[PDB]
Order: sequence, then C-alpha cells, then structure tokens
Amino acid sequence: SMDDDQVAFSFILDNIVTQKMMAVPDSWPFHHPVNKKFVPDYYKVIVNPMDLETIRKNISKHKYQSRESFLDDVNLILANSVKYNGPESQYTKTAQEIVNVCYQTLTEYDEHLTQLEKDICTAKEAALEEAELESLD
Ligand SMILES: C[C@@H]1COCCN1c1cc(C2(S(C)(=O)=O)CC2)nc(-c2cccc3[nH]ccc23)n1
Repeated sequence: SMDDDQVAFSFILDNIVTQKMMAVPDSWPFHHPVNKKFVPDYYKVIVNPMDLETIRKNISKHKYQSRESFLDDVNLILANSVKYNGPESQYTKTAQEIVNVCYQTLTEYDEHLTQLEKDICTAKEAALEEAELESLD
C-alpha cells in the first residue's frame, strides 16, 4: 500500500533522527525550537527556523516523500547555525556532525529509501490520475 510505504519511509527517517542525529554529543542546541523568551533576537536573524523536534513532527505528518525534501530541512539546521553563530562556532561544528551522521545513515539505507520513494511517487501519480478520471464521470 502507499500508506504502508509512507509509514516505512517515515519510520526510517525518524530512526535516523532519534538514534543517530539526536545522539551526537552536545547536540542539545538543535533538539527543539529556540525559545523566543530565552533568545529574543533569534527570530529576527533566522527567517526559516528548523530543529530536530520539528523534523520529527514533520515526519509524523508524512511531510517528507523524498530523501531530498528531508535533507532540505536537515541542512537548514546547519545553515541557520552558520548564520546565527558563524561558520567556525562550536555550535556549527556540532550541527555539521549532526548533518554528517544523517548523510552516513541515509547512505546505509539508500537502497530501501530509494525504492520506497519511487513506489510512493508511482502510487501517488496513479491515485491522482484515478481521482481525476473519477471526478469527470
Ligand atoms: C541560539 C543558540 C545557538 O544556536 C543554536 C541554538 N542555540 C540555543 C538553543 C536553545 C534551545 S531552547 C533552551 O531555547 O529550547 C533550543 C534548545 N537554547 C539556547 C539558549 C537559551 C538560553 C540561554 C542561552 N545561552 C546560550 C544559549 C542559550 N540556545
């Protein structure tokens, strides 16, 4: 089923987040959205915030249908640290390690993720066509 495939795709991604990315030492700065009361200027500087809790929420909503779309948000965590903290900040070195262990684990699971991604896309295109042929009956 496409639902079955979406669940498996999302579970693989969630496991990368919880078992690999969140396990990077000293990764606490990236586990949750920045609290505006704690860092009042954060949202004046960072226009497109992202963090590992938000990624997990997006996974639970099946937002990510591709490896690329998942990695778009993973990379925002790193890019926002470069912007807010600087490219040589220890915060950014930590974010870089989060991104790198993500890549490493996506590589490990690329065959299964690619197959799920393709089959989800095929199924979605077929359901779209059938929905459209139906609406015109
Ligand atoms: C901005 C800074 C560097 O760039 C990445 C995210 N960083 C975070 C994140 C968090 C959160 S939190 C607790 O707001 O949920 C998301 C985890 N807090 C604090 C923080 C809060 C209060 C006093 C502080 N003094 C130094 C850092 C700091 N900095």
